[PDB]
Amino acid sequence: PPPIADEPLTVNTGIYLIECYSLDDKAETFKVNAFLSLSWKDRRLAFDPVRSGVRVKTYEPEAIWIPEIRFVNVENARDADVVDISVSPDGTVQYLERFSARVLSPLDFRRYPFDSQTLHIYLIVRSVDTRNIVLAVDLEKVGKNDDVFLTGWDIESFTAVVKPANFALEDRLESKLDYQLRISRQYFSYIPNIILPMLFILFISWTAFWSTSYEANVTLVVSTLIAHIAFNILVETNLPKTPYMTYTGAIIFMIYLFYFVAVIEVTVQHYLKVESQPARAASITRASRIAFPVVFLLANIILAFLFFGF
Amino acid sequence: PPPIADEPLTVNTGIYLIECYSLDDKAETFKVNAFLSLSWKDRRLAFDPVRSGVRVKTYEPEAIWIPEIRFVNVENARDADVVDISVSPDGTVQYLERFSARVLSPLDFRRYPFDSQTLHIYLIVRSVDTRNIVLAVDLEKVGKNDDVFLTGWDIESFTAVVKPANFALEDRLESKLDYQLRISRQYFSYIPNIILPMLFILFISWTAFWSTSYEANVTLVVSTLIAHIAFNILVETNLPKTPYMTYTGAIIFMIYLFYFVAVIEVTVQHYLKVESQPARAASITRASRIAFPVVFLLANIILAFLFFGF
Amino acid sequence: PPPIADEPLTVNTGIYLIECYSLDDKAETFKVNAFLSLSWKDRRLAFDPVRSGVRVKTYEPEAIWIPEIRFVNVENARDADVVDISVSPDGTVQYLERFSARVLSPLDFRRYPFDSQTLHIYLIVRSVDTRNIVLAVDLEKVGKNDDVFLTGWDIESFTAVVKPANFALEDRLESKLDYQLRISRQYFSYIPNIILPMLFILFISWTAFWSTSYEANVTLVVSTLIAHIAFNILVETNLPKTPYMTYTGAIIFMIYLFYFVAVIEVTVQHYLKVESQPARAASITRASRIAFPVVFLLANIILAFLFFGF
Amino acid sequence: PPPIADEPLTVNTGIYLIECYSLDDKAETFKVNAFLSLSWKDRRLAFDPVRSGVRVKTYEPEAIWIPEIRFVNVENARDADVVDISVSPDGTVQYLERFSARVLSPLDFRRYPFDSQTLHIYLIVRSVDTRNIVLAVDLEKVGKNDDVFLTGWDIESFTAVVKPANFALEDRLESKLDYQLRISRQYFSYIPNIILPMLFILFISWTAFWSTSYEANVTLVVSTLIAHIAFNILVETNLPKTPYMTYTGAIIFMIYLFYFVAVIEVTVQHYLKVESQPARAASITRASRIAFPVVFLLANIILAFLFFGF
Amino acid sequence: PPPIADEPLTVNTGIYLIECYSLDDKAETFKVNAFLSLSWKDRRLAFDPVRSGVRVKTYEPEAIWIPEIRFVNVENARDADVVDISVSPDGTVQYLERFSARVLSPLDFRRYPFDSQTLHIYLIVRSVDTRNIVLAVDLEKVGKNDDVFLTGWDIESFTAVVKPANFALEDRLESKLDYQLRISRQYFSYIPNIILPMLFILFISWTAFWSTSYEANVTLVVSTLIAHIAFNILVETNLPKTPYMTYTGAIIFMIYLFYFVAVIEVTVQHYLKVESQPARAASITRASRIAFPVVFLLANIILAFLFFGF
Ligand SMILES: [Sb+3]
Repeated sequence: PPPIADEPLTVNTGIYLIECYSLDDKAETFKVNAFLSLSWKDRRLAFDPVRSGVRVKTYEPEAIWIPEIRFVNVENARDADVVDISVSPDGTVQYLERFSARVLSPLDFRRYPFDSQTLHIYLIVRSVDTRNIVLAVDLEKVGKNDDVFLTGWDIESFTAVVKPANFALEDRLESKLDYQLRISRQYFSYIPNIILPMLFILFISWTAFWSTSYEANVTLVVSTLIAHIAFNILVETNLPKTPYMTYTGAIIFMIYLFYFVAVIEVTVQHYLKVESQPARAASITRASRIAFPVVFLLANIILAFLFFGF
Repeated sequence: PPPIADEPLTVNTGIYLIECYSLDDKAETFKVNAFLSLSWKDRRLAFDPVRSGVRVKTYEPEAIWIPEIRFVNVENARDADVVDISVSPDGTVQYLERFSARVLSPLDFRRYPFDSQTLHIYLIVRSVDTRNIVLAVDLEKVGKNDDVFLTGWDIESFTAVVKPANFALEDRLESKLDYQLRISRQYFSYIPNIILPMLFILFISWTAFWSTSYEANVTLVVSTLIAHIAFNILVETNLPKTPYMTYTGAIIFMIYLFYFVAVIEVTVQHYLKVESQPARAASITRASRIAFPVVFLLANIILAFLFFGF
Repeated sequence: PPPIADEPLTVNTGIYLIECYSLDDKAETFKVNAFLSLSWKDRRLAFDPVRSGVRVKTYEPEAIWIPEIRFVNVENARDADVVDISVSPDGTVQYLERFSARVLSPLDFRRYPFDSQTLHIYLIVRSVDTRNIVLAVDLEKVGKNDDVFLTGWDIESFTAVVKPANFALEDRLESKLDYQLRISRQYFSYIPNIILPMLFILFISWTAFWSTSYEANVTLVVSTLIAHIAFNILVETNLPKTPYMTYTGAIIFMIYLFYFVAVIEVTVQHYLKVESQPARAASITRASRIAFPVVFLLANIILAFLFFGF
Repeated sequence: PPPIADEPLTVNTGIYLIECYSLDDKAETFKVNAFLSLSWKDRRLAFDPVRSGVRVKTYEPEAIWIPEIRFVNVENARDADVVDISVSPDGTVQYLERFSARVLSPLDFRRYPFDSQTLHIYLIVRSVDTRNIVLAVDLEKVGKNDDVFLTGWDIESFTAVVKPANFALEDRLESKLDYQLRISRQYFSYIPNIILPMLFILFISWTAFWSTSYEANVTLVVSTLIAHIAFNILVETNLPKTPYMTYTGAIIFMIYLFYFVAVIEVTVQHYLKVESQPARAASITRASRIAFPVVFLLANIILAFLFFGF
Repeated sequence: PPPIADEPLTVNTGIYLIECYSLDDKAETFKVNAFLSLSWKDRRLAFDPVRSGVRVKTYEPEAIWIPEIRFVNVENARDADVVDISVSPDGTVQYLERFSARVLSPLDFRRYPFDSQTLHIYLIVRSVDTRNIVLAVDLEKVGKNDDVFLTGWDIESFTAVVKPANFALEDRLESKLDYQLRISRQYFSYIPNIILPMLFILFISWTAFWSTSYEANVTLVVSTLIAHIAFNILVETNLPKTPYMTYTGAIIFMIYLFYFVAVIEVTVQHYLKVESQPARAASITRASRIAFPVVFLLANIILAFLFFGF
């Protein structure tokens, strides 16, 4: 039983993030618990302040006509309990609920460990025989406590796109709003545990330049390459199957190379030292002690810049 | 209280994918949230446009007779909320819901990392004392936003099989429809992280051809073989127990061999170099430096072609 | 309000497997979705065909008296929706529901990778002041689509034990039926990934017979034993704590030995080659090159036969 | 509307285990499905046998006053369906339900792989204005089929503590009962898979006593120590964070030591064999070939006895 | 229908922990099952003791007006069943429920294995046209059995913040309370399994100071470094992505270094022993046998103190 308007009835929206959590990078989802504030002139139940009762009359959802506000990008039926329904005299209804639903916002891992994200909550609403436009009321949209959590992410700002997008979806215009959660990752735990340790092995790898023992130069370059995989695997796991290239997926791959050519070298510092030509061998090995680290620091300044600087 | 027809009452269906996600390869399932659009002539509640009310009359599900449309291949009771029920004058009912259920579609890992899939949604409907045929209305079946997600898969097309299949299931014909979601995997993250790294170790493995040290030739071929298993395990994990052979399950197995005979060789470059016959040894070892890589690139072109080319 | 019989009211049962899946070996459970067909003479609501209405009258569950059919071996309250209730003239009721419940059938891993299983569904029913016998109607018991899934198992036959077992449970006879799902495992993925690779290492292990280097004979027999554990671990994991012996638990254990005595040998090919008695050492080592593989192929023919052949 | 007694109304309880399963060692819980039998004199609905109806009158739960019997140690609301309610003439009510709830009983891993447990089910009941004492009726308490499962545990006996404990909990005495499930673990799968394999490596470890190669003595003692961890990890995983010491946690830790001092020795059989004093070295190494295995079998008889013998 | 007060109606709260469990460090949540006790003067249903019925009148929730007490930091709708509602004469209502909900309290891993935590439960309550203040009644707040579990944590005290915090949230003051659960971890299983074993390898690592074999000095320092990662990985897994530094994340990282410079040394005890200057080499190697262990015990006393002592 919808409110007999004379034009498209506006519905005023607003989300108050109460909790944020379980941002699942693999899954590309996160869970939010928050307030949903709605309002509208249903002149149909205006009510003679003085003439009866009091300032504002409290209804149960069965009584009033209420607008169906479905969240767009959610796994399941949004799981909300109702808090208060308070109809003003002029027929103005005041609705508040407290949902908890896991949202399906996408993320851009193009800078992986050093990436900033922009999450989305949605809210369409289909029309019947009056048109429905939704729109935000910014006093119930300052939704974000001073407690918003979201483990391992710094949260930058909860804001929203004022102008809705109105579709025509199956011979009935709907109206969709865009609630925006900006977050930067707390890269860091990534250095002491991945970036650094992954670098350290790479160096030890090429300790085997100042060495002439093939036995201990493979027991060297090779023993480390193994352990690199154990990082490539560690990382490739807590991350999804991107169709593009990660930053750390780059430097983690660019690494693979400086092990191959490391191995190349020790390998040939030998079919060139057993070929009685240690003239050369100890010339090459002497060289790699510079070639490698430089082209690395060079290729990192090349790579690094290729991702952030552009 | 079903609609007194004069023949098999047609029910018009239609799914609008709103969300796609959590495609579980191990499980052979995926979760979808989407619109379900139904319609039918229940001439029984036709209604004198002019004579009363308005263009179309809105009912609650309790009032009207509504067709039971169960999804066939679903783990649990499909989890749907109703959106709108709008009966036209001629007795034509307009139904719309927004379900979220995890579907059990099978997948063919015969090309694993480079595989395209065709997912299914179903919708039977049992007859009572009128027969029920279901069928698709293609304006509520363009179901797929420009946001359909499905992480790590490119989505090719959401379409459907117009002609239903009508069974006789327990002395009551049912009618089943076939909704088709075509997807190709975003192979790629598979290279920098599996294909390539898995190749690199194989090479270093057989660096130990240009070597005469047994100590460092096993510390070589063997140290890498280990690391191969650590890939075979990595891969065998995020994949199910196929009764057939995978592509990467092939090349990952074909790999096992070039390590065995690598080991064979270094092993015999020794009971043949200690047997004072380095004549031969340094003949064999010299050979494997070609035999191996070739028979590999050969067996890959043989294998690769055996899977894609046929 | 139960049907006033003159003797034990028979209830006619019948299950139509619609879906099978998530057979959990560790858990010893599996999930099934399927039809449950019941029937009984409640002469109490017979109904004058001609005199009123039609052929058969449709009731809702609240109206009729319906027999409580609880599934015996289930984790939780069986999760079923009702499909149709159709009372015949003579007072014969026709009931059909579509449950989805996870069953707790035990399995016998005595042949692990090569094992056939017999799963169970149950259905007791307690008596009140008439006795209740249950029994199967085999036209609603041909329950098994041509789609029954059950990943990684071949399904042999869904059948049922006609003669129920009638208990006396707490001063009230109940009646239990036995629905049987026979399945064989798709052993196979077990070879290319476990059986074979697990064998291959065992062989390389004892390459160190044709070797005199202790350094590379331990770097040999030992480096493989490690990798065996990595299989014993892989397998012991996707399997439960049996109080008896598995097949593969056998050959996986029998394996442990041929590494110990392998190690024994290389170990003594040395305190016997450094003791200037290479007379003996190169006699023993020469021997093991036969002793081992034979006693293995022998102990496998012994073991294998001890499990399947008996 | 509770029964107007003249003293504390006794309620007669009784549990019939139908199923047992998913005993979760990490979680310290297990799931049970079983019958719950209750009874009491509600003289208030006594009923003139001859004067009307029959022997016993069947009620629905809404009609009668029924005692709230909550299970004490359960994760969630016990999940039960009702089976039969049968009021005797003298006002004696006969109640039966069939719940399935996961119980939170603690376990004592002090003898881990060889441990016997005693599980608990509870049943309090709060008083109102008559006091409620609960108590067991041992004919509905022989609850345990000849099918009770509980994978990987032998089940010894389902019994119960006749005398309830009556509390005063918040100005209202409650009454709690103690249902006891005694189980012994099927240790065994623990030997062929853990105990034994974990021993075998320890031996090979100290094959490196009959060796003089440091290269192959570390490639020895060390290669095995790794593999021990892989057991310590395997075990530490399918087990909780005990504040006390396990048996196998002991012997698994006592093991760590015989590797350290093994390493200590090989290590010093060298800074003592390169120090031209092979006099000593080959005296120590000669010794450890007895010292170790003995002090182990000794420290095991010491340890083993310290756990079971006391 | 809320109670016509003359000022802000106080609601008296109180939680009785019945169960605690599944504290998820990664997730930063834990599950609790407990009593929730509420009360308030609804003078509106005062009731003439003598004049009718008895001492106190029992209602069902539909009858009375009951305050909506939502838990603040919870994943989902708190899952509670009602136990008793008992209105006193003066209009004083007595409410009791038994909820089971998983709470989202944060944790501070800054001392990881040796850390004490303070968990939170919340309970807001929104006002309508009377204001609502909540507040604790400490006789239903002694909530904690002598059975509170919480595996692997010692539980210190369940207490609560008497003075609520009253917000203005969306033109309606709410009132929030703070229930505090203090727990210390049972560090320990962390030693025999992590701390110790992680140390032991580090030592063996630098056995390779009393060695001159490069072959067995890399087969030494390197073989252990690998095994360290296998701890860094073990630990990094059962812990979340902190934006700060852990204790064990420190010492686990500080460890990485003493392997690098260990490797540095053995590496240079060689390009300095092959450079015919064993003068120096056996001077350095001689040194590291003190430098290392000291700077470690020093850097641990430095580190350890940097975390606990400050
Ligand atoms: Sb190794």
